[PDB]
Amino acid sequence: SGAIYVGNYRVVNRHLATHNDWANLVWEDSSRDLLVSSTTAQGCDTIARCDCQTGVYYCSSRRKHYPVSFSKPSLIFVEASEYYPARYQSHLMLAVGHSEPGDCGGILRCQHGVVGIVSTGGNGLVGFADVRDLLWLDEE
Ligand SMILES: CNC(=O)c1cnc(C)s1
Ligand SMILES: [Zn+2]
Repeated sequence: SGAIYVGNYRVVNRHLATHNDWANLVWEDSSRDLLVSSTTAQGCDTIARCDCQTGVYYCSSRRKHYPVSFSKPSLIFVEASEYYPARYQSHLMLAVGHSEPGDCGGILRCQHGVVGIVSTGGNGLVGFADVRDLLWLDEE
């Protein structure tokens, strides 16, 4: 589990979105495994705007932050997990690292701020849904 809290927005894995998230929907994309909802209090995270390929991600299934190199966002075939089938997912970044289903929501961060959240994994590759293209998260 986990979210990004940027201004009055809440960024979560679409598959982990709550009823309240869907009842306060700003934007959602199944292909990206992303859903954004409204908040009342302002959030403490800042979004990276950058093409960084190095950063650090939180891995709840290890209680550890790991430094990783990661691929630029792209359309990758993801095998089946507990929450999705063997399908394709867009705006995905992969690193070599440990990931389990409950690690989804863990932040990936670079020197510029939050890059993305754990979304996919399999055979020692953790996948992150990118948010750095969501400029609209910075305004209104
Ligand atoms: C977010 N990571 C995962 O849910 C997975 C890692 N390995 C799998 C077979 S599913
Ligand atoms: Zn960066």
